[PDB]
Amino acid sequence: APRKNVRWCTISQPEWLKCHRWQWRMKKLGAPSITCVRRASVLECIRAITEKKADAVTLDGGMVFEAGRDPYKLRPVAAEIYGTKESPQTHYYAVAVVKKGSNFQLDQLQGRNSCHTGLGRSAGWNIPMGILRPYLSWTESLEPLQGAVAKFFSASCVPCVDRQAYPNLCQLCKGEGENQCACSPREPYFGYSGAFKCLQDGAGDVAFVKETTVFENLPEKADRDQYELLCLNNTRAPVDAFKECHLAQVPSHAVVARSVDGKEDLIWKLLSKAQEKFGKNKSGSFQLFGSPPGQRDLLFKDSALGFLRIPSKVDSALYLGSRYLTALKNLRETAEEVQARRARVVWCAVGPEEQKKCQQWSQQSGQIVTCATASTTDDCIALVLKGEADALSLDGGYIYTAGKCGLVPVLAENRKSSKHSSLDCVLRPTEGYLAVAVVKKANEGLTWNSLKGKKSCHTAVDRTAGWNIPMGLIANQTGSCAFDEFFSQSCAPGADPKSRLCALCAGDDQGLDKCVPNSKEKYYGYTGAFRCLAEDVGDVAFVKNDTVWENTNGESTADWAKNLNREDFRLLCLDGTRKPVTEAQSCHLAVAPNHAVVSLSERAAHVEQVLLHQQALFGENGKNCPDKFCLFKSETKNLLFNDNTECLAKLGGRPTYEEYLGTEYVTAIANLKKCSTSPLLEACAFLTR
Ligand SMILES: [Fe+3]
Ligand SMILES: [Fe+3]
Repeated sequence: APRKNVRWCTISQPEWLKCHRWQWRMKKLGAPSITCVRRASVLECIRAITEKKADAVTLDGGMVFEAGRDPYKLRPVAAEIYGTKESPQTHYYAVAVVKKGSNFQLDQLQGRNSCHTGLGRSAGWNIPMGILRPYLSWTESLEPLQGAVAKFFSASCVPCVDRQAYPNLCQLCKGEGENQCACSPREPYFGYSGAFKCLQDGAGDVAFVKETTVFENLPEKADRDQYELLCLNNTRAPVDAFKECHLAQVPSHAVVARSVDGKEDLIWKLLSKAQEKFGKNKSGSFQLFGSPPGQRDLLFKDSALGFLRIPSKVDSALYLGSRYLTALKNLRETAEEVQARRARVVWCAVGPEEQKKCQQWSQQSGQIVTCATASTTDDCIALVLKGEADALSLDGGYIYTAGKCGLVPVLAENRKSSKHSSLDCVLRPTEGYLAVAVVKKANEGLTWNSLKGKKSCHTAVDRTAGWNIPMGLIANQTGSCAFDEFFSQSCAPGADPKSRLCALCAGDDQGLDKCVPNSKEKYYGYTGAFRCLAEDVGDVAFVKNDTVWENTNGESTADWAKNLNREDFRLLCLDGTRKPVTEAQSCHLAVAPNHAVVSLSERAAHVEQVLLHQQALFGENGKNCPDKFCLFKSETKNLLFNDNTECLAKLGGRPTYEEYLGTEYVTAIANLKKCSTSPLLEACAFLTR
């Protein structure tokens, strides 16, 4: 079928020859047929793929980044595994190898001859330029990195550069005629082994490659001895010392496919079969990870142990990692364009309504705070990881997911409290909020023991009050992991839209975006889920004490709420009792930990300082609060923060997400998550690999 086979993109004749040799041994094994597409440059394949002319190609990390940028939107589906069968690695090292006997060090490359694997490649270009930036004397306001580099080295061979604009950089290249500097193996000194040969042939003084390049080209140690590495501290060392003498560690190459309609599973079915039949140390007629004499790294890096399947949620940015992603980014942006990015705090807004409140806050703040937006909290978390956003306030259940991804609590949302009216809000200890089950008095006979079969309203899936606590307790008493099988129907924003957990959700004013986990969905959040109950859409709602009081007896003023009486409602206790909504202290399901602001540990220090100041202006008793703008007031819609919040308190020290949530709650969620797999959670385990 037009999708029952994978078309592989090749950028050279031998690669094409290898591909056909691969396609041949494949059918004999009966697997998704392999079609081979011919091309002449890496770009051509990237473009070819996104244009549905091909489905797969293995790319270097720096090309993987470039492939994920909007025009193409490609994504890593499988990572090459290196190292050894007992000690595998999914990363490698960028080293600078030089002929033993020379004298120059890292800080003396000026005027030398250079050998690069290719332009935009991890080891051959990205890492070095990063390290060598201080000595380059480059001004983006005058010319591009290439210009600076062309004025640094006297001559080199950086395949792919423009021999017309920057001849200086294609001199040492050995390509024949038009092939000179070609961005493909059509150029001898192209790739890892090419740049190495560029050095071996004494054309250049340095070769920027990876740790294994030497051991792959020179087997007899006697030969190796003639070569050394350049260490960061400006000293040389033997090539087997790369673990100590390296410029940087980078992520392995990856196979990339289309983001949408990419044949992922098909590509992976083939690779997993291919590696199991013709992998390392495996059958020796045809080697998947080997190229004929004089040929190298055809299709896949030579001597790779195999592949690793990449989870659906990790895209190019995530796959590369914060460290590498930052480095690459610093290469494409201005020096101040980056300083600006660091001086400001980028808030992540979830939905159109929160986005609007944020754009407002941004204006009032003076542009110190800026905004980024996502349709879901999970997406905002990913944005913070990629460095697109700095922070946001998360419910306890989300702090577990953000925690499982390395984000940390910074300040906690402090609701005005009766107790401890002794201290000031910013240093006042946090007192959780009570999660409760509310029902309508009229709903006779409905107690905790009779929730089975009823209809339910939940703030959203994965949140404390509306999900973790209720479903946690229901799972323990039910034994089963089937929650969508407990209630006949419900509204739990975030669940499968085609599921019955979304069968009672509204969507926006036009019935659109039904079940979407953001304020656009009528029955989302504390207030949304309460309204779901009030309107008789569900038999029970799972919210917190505060919600009942804030939207009854005319405290909301919103149509559905203005005429609601708190005496019309009751709370379901765990002892099978119903109680007036004034009996919360004795009739709650659990006391949850306050919502809090998270961020990357390396950014936390900054975010906090900016926040404590912001809140001094638009917080409860801020300079311009009533009059110009109030941070914790969103007209009962709880946008960005809860409306009943007085301030954001210091967490006293630097608790981890586990410390903040409490052991009790953490395991509770943990055991419940054992019933379901969360894409972001999977993607995150992989982030630590
Ligand atoms: Fe590489
Ligand atoms: Fe909550």
